[PDB]
Amino acid sequence: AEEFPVPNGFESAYREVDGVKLHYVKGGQGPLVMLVHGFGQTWYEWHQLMPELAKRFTVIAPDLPGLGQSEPPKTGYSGEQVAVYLHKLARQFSPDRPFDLVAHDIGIWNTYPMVVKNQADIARLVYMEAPIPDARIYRFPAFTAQGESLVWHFSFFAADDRLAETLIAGKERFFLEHFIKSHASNTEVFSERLLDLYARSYAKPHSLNASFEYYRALNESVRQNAELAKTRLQMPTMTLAGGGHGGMGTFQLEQMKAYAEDVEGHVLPGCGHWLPEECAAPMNRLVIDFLSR
Amino acid sequence: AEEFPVPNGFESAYREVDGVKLHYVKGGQGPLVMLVHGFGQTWYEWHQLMPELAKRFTVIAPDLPGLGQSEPPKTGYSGEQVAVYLHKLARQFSPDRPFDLVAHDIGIWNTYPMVVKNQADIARLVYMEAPIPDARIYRFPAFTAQGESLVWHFSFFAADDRLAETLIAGKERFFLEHFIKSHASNTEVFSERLLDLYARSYAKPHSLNASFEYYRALNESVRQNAELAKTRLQMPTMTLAGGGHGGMGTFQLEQMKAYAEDVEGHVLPGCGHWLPEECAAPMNRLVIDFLSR
Repeated sequence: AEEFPVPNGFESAYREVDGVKLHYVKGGQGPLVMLVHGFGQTWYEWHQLMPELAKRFTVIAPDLPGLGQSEPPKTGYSGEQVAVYLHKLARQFSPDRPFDLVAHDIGIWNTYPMVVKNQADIARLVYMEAPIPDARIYRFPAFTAQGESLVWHFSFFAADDRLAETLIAGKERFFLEHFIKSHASNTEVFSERLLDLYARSYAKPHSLNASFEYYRALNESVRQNAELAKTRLQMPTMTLAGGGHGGMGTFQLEQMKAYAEDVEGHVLPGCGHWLPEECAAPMNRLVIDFLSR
Repeated sequence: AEEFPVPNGFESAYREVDGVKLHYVKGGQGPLVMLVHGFGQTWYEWHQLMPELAKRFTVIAPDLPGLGQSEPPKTGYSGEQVAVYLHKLARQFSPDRPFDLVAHDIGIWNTYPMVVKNQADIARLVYMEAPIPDARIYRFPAFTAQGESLVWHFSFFAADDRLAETLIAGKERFFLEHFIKSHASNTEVFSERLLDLYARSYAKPHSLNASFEYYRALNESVRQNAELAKTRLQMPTMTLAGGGHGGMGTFQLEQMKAYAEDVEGHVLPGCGHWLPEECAAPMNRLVIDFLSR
């Protein structure tokens, strides 16, 4: 059973890592690039980019622990804990050469620690559409002159009493459509068909709970990153952000400058949070070109 | 028929104001004091203060339009629109003399415009536990290093797609309990009985919707108040705020200083957002004394 259609010439498989069964989709030949998805989605967000990359690279796109078809983590949901699973997974496929990394949203939270702790293992890096967990996240507004703010859901998801699961259980499809479209500029790409696919996956009770545990570990991740960030990233880095409704805008690059010696940033106009889907052509081009250097 | 028990010597009644049937509880004799409740509650939050106040004043406690047993507004939920109903209701009972006003939470939003526009009508003013809608509300954080922030619900409630109603329907009691306790220092004062009563009231479909329409109009209220605030308040004013978990702290007085010429403030240590219930005795004393001098 596959929750999402595997692109032609790719394989859907599993790898046990530190006692946790991770799902991934793999294809292509050459140096390894790992694509890491974010909240509300799965490996599938990369399905348009993967075939193009596979012409030049071995491409792997894992489901985050607890999400998609991956088992929940056995340690915890903090960035440093989850990063161990992903680092080891990647190294199974690339034990003797560095690999490339592309991450979106909370995929960033869950990879940053393994990047900074294993810089030699990372050839090139692309981060898009999410803050690295640090003190900056405490400066985002709860509410804006336009209406709901970008990250009020941080509090909603982090709240005690399993507030989010209790309210959202049984209404996953409704909530995800609102969440996704409210963070989008090009909302039309989110057909009812596509939303059905994503909603069915995160409606798995352990997946719905896992989703929110990432936010419940967010403050811990911030504390972890305060130590780790004492060493800057040395490898070539690119940031992408949407310049349209729901996007991070200039924040993405500006924060990254504090973390990386070598960074170039792009803000994509008319695109919100969901770059791979809202703005596939320019995003795919930017990523392929950067990794192909 | 009554959603809440009426105190001895008070009457539950209704008055039509601009085609809208308002519910209120009234008792006592002497000059008028109007007490205006806020979100999650009804006239009943004042039930302990009312009998004491009724020794010196005529006391009226209306249900906000759409909430408790009051009909929804026929105009709209913005502060300036709602305030008309409350102003006219007060005038029905105090036509020939200024009246006092005490407001809590969104009761502030729904009274400020009529206060600033009809100052000759307001003898003394007491505001507690909520910002007057202005640009300051855009500074509150979406998330904190301790978990959920104070006002992330501004975005949750203001969201379209009837996000709040859809998620909370069928879980009204569960949500209200979490919301109250997340903004409380003293949770023990909220018995299952009391929570039952409040949950039953705001769970009425038109009341659940009404609750959130106040927030969907919040930005409009801010825009309205930016014009109204060009005229400073001249009547004697007192602010109260909780100094404990869930409270507004020093913000209440500091904001009010920008609005009122003659203001004194108190922060109550060990008290959260729900002053009339969490800290009934000291709040009652402070209000009664302020209004009695």
